[PDB]
Amino acid sequence: VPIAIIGTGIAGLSAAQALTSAGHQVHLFDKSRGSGGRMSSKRSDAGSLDMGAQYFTARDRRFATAVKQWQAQGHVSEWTPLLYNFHGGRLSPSPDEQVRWVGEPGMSAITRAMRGDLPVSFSCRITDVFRGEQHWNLLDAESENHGPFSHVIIATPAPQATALLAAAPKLASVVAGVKMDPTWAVALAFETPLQTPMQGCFVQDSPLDWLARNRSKPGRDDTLDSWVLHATSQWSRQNLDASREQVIEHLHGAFAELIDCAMPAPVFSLAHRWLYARPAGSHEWGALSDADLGIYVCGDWCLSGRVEGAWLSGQEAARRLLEHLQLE
Amino acid sequence: VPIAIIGTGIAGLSAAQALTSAGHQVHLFDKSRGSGGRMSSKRSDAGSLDMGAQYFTARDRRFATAVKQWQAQGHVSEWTPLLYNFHGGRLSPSPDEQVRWVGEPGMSAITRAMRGDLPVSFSCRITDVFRGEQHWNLLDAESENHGPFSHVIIATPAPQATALLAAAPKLASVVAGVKMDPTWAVALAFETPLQTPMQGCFVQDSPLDWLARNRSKPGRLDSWVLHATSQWSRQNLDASREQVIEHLHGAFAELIDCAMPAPVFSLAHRWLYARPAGSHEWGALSDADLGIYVCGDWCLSGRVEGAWLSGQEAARRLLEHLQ
Ligand SMILES: Cc1cc2nc3c(=O)[nH]c(=O)nc-3n(C[C@H](O)[C@H](O)[C@H](O)COP(=O)(O)OP(=O)(O)OC[C@H]3O[C@@H](n4cnc5c(N)ncnc54)[C@H](O)[C@@H]3O)c2cc1C
Ligand SMILES: Cc1cc2nc3c(=O)[nH]c(=O)nc-3n(C[C@H](O)[C@H](O)[C@H](O)COP(=O)(O)OP(=O)(O)OC[C@H]3O[C@@H](n4cnc5c(N)ncnc54)[C@H](O)[C@@H]3O)c2cc1C
Ligand SMILES: NC(=O)c1ccc[n+]([C@@H]2O[C@H](COP(=O)([O-])OP(=O)(O)OC[C@H]3O[C@@H](n4cnc5c(N)ncnc54)[C@H](O)[C@@H]3O)[C@@H](O)[C@H]2O)c1
Repeated sequence: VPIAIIGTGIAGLSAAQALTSAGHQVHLFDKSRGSGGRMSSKRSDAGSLDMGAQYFTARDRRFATAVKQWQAQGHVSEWTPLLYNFHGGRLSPSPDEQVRWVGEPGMSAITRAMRGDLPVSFSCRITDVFRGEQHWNLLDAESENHGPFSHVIIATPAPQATALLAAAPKLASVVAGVKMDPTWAVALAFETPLQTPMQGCFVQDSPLDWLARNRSKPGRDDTLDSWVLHATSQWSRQNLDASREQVIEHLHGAFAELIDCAMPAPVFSLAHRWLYARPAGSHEWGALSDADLGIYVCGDWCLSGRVEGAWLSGQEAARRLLEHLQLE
Repeated sequence: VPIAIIGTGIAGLSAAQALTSAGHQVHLFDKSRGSGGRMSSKRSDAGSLDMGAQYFTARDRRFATAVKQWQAQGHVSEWTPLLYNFHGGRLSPSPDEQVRWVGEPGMSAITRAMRGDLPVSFSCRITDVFRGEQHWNLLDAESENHGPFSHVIIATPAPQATALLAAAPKLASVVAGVKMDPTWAVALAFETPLQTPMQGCFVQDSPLDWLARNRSKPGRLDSWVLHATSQWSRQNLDASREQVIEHLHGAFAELIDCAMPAPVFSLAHRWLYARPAGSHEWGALSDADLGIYVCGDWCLSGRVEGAWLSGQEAARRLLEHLQ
């Protein structure tokens, strides 16, 4: 009887890896058509786009060790863009010297490799998690039952987890208090490359706080010069219900204010709203659990709100489950 | 810019009635193909079956007037069944002078009439509720946006409300604490009427705690609706429909006091969040400054009356705040 994992972002897949390494079968669920969550890459008319996390850093040694394995396997590489800063309405080079990692050929490659051939049900939105006398069961949005499962790991943003925790109301109440902040992201592509050496920019005093040039990322070689623009959470909140076209227009404007070359009209534009982009604050929980009941909860919001945090959180959920088994 | 109401059970529709009576536009949402929620009737080979709420009492003077209005409209009538008890393993009559009401021709008639031609989006599961600087917005399970809305009323079972309250995490945490119990229901119909005078029964010491005979209701094959206890329903929460029918049919066959042949049709329905485990005294929950309101039976007594009163209270708080 396998363990159900709801969510195939890096937290859920990190838990899946740990459990399967320890000799336990899992079954993965995601409402999306594929895995990766906020690390996903989007195929588009302008090539593959990373519209969520663009890169990540690694400080914790356990996570850094995993990243170096992924690198050896060809799924991640360092990204060292020629960076600029825009502050006080002025553009300047930024000798930032920080190691940043990017999935290759796209950010989604990391989680795709973690998932491997583990059993998975995509386009399967779980709406209820409930237990009988012996086993756990999942109900999906089409009213189909899934189970039996021996345990459940919920690996979703906290607001999306609360509805799945009716069986564990003390946990549900904790999870319901975890605030996550929104982000609007925009992608623009140009038929000919912009005539600038800029490959990324940190932005202040602007609707934007970050932008990146996709062709500068390792293994990227799309004919179209695509750029991904990230709005601040404050701007995104203020504009949370703006239309996609207005968001595109405004962040395009912010980009045009800082750029150091001519910018023709884009041939493609996309906006994406992440309602629950990152946690508003940090925790040191690692995971949340009711091991006696058999329910575990994980995600970036259990720790630092970054890819590293999500991965560590999944490791911790799995560790607790495995410890409980070993003890039983 | 209208008010969004998520949930078209009697709580949501009660809120809708109060708001539209006061001249405010609404838009209704439900994940189901129709309205009524836990009062809904199931169409079947034996006529409309009330698989959910079976009858209701009207004690509160305001609700009683509403019930009298519905009666005037031909949507409800008094139900005066010959009631029994199954106690100590024996069936005996249990008379009482309690007035009970039923929708006619089915329990669903009440909410259908409340809904009328109000704007509604069915097969529309709301997954997210969020606000900009001036308006509310809804996202559904197909990733389609809905809005702008001036306010939002959530009118769902409490565990289903928690996901819709991210914008109001203090309310979400309260709502997350509300326990609701499950109920399995089974319907059986017989080609010839069972030779018993019983028309309903309160049942003890059984998987069942209630059974009712539909042809005994005003305006309605001899079909019977069986309701399992919350304990039994919990113990069997992940049983198949076929297993539940088999087991609850067996339980009915154990208590009946006349010959009972094989039924010509059977149906089962699992209500995961059938009723609140306990009582509450909230009336409604709200953050009026934010513009979000929450209602449902679980805000009061866990009965039709409680749902109706809760919707009225949510609407009243909204209307009071508009000022
Ligand atoms: C715009 C943006 C920029 C970012 N930049 C950075 C950065 O520079 N550095 C960094 O370290 N991090 C960054 N992040 C954060 C990083 O993306 C996240 O911390 C991490 O990816 C979260 O992983 P997770 O597994 O916890 O959740 P997610 O990736 O959100 O995975 C949750 C999964 O659960 C699924 N799901 C949800 N509800 C259900 C349901 N009911 N049924 C089935 N499936 C469900 C979802 O579809 C999703 O696939 C960024 C995020 C965003 C959005
Ligand atoms: C088996 C059973 C027997 C009962 N018997 C009796 C009785 O004899 N007497 C009595 O007084 N009461 C009885 N009740 C209780 C009565 O049915 C309820 O108190 C009442 O109908 C609840 O109304 P409500 O509007 O609060 O919720 P509901 O009727 O549950 O309506 C909620 C609505 O919200 C919708 N919804 C939920 N989530 C979403 C979403 N995310 N997006 C869109 N729509 C959504 C649902 O589809 C549903 O239509 C019984 C209930 C059950 C289950
Ligand atoms: N199936 C479910 O899970 C569920 C969910 C929500 C509400 N409800 C029902 O709401 C119903 C209505 O409660 P109410 O107070 O409005 O109506 P009511 O006064 O008819 O019923 C209340 C309770 O009183 C008892 N009772 C009343 N008359 C009786 C008699 N003649 N013999 C034996 N017992 C008798 C029963 O135990 C009954 O459950 C309850 O009966 C309850 O079953 C059921």
